[PDB]
Amino acid sequence: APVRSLNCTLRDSQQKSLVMSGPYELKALHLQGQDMEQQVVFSMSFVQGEESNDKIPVALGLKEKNLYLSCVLKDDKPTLQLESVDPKNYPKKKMEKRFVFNKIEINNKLEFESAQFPNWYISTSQAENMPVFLGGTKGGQDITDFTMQFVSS
Repeated sequence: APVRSLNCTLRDSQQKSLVMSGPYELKALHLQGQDMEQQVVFSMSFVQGEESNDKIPVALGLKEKNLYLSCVLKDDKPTLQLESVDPKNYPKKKMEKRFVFNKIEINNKLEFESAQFPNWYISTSQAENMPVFLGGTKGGQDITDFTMQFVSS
């Protein structure tokens, strides 16, 4: 593993956290109180790719399980979904676009663009209790920005 993983949680610009409501499904909602234990933890991994000044290609893989987020088409329409990869070959310094997310920085906020489908980032619904998905709507009404936070052990 000539790479470097990084434990970290993800919160939207509204302060809501992401929770694994199902096996291959995540939900963004107001999490607080002891129910806080329902917070997920992704392990980012700085991989190789088009390195720029703000674009930092990485890979989000659940720390607990080997499920890596991936952007796949669902009827000619891009979408976000979890896919179990190889616990032996991953994490690796090289990753397919599906698992590569260009972490961009804009106004102290983060933006993950699907290395596979540019212009499509990870967005959430301001609505309460709503599955996370891939959307092609910069700002506007959908929340595409995010906020990562390093965690310790």
